[PDB]
Amino acid sequence: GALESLRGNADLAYILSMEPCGHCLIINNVNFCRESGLRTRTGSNIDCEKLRRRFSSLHFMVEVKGDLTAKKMVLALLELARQDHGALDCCVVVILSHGCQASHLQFPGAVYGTDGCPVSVEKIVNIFNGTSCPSLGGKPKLFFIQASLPTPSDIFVSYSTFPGFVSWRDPKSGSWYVETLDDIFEQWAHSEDLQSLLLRVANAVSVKGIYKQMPCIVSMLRKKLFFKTS
Amino acid sequence: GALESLRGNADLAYILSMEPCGHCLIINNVNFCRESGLRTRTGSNIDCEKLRRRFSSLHFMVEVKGDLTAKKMVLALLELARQDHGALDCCVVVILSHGCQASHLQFPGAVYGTDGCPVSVEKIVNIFNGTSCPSLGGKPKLFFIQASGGLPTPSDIFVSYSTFPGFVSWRDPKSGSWYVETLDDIFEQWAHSEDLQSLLLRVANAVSVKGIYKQMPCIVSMLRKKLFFKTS
Repeated sequence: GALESLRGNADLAYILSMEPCGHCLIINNVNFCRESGLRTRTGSNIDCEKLRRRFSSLHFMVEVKGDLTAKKMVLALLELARQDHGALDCCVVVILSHGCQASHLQFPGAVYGTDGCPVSVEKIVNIFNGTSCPSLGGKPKLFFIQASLPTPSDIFVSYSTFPGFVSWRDPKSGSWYVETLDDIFEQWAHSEDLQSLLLRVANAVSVKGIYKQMPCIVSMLRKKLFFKTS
Repeated sequence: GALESLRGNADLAYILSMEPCGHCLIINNVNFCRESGLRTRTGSNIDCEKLRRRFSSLHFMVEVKGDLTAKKMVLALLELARQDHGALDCCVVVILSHGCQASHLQFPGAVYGTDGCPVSVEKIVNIFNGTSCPSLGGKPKLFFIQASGGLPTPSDIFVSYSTFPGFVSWRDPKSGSWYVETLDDIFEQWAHSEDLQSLLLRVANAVSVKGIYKQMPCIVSMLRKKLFFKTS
């Protein structure tokens, strides 16, 4: 009875009642220009599709964008924020690309464009601020990253691993993070909230191989997020 | 019981068997040099006292060090990391003082020393890394910062950076921090049955509802499990 009385408590949980839930934008970068020096990302496509599928399961509108340049990425993001989220309860943004640690004020890390030009996670998040995007005002804004005064609110960012470090793959079973995220979400998204799920993910992904991969979270959420399912 | 299971699941929750739970250092900068320009964080003595009884009640060997310089803070910290938390289950660091925002590579944030010189959160978190302190390896390492004004793989680190101005009594800048007061109350009511992350969400919501043209505590986590504090 408690679980149903919490999930329904609007002061402790973000009520995800609309159908569909919101937009989910997956940006998939695999092929990098020669000058950058970034190795082709084998398997990123199997990951992409797992996620596309998963968030669809979770009732989102998923659009994928493959191989985009720094300038095109920021253009998709501005486009997304430019939308009318009025009738939506949430918004998701996934970025499957190469990355690194970047100097920041609020949100760490940067992600590479197919052109090798970086984009700060921080710049990505803010594109979704209340001024530029009042439709998502007050609503949870999630950010999933598989890499290497408009006060920011309800911003959630998960990192395949603390920026600067290594994310371990396996072109066939998929990268640990995306695979584990898909699995755990499959298992529990119906009875468990976003932060609990990411705990299982982090813990799970933490027991593989020599080098330990360590999924991150940088949150400014006010309530627990329970994904809609079926 | 669902919660009962949750609490006792070693895979889903950092089990706290020992007693005490660990060390807790609260640095409390109240009086800053005049050149700093930074005002006297009065009322902070009330905040600090509330927090030391809170973490005390949470089973920690709390130690309070007030008015430290950027260097003495780094020293006070360096010390805590030289200890052998080996038999302990978790470590806590609370920092009350003025803070300044600055671009950084690893972690965001910085707190002001009594001298007026900044100490980046990056450096604070790093001081407790696996190497410099294996004693706390794999164990939960908590950092609560309340600062108005704003290959050692990182693991089991948790940083709560609040910058919520606002007193317990708005008419009196010396009544204490509304954030602290609010967090403390939240702990008094749910610690006995809600994990760290859940407690702080309650707090986050209370803050957002309290003020609007104000930010909200930013959390950064590398925890692998839930943390149910010891409460007797």
